Amino acid sequence: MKALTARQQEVFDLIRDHISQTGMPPTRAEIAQRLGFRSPNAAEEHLKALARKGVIEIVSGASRGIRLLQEE
Repeated sequence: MKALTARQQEVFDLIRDHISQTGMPPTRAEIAQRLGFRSPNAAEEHLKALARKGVIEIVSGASRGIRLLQEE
């Protein structure tokens, strides 16, 4: 079940692409640099809506720590 809007679906793919092309999961400023979000306050809104749907787990403490629940 990948039932997502196109801007949320590209934020989910940036979790997989920063792991596969470097090694670490992305911050809200790294989400803003590839997609074009005007500040980290707009990049966090799709990141928390993906967790409310049940597809990604964000750690409360370390800024680069996002485990994907759906897909892998």
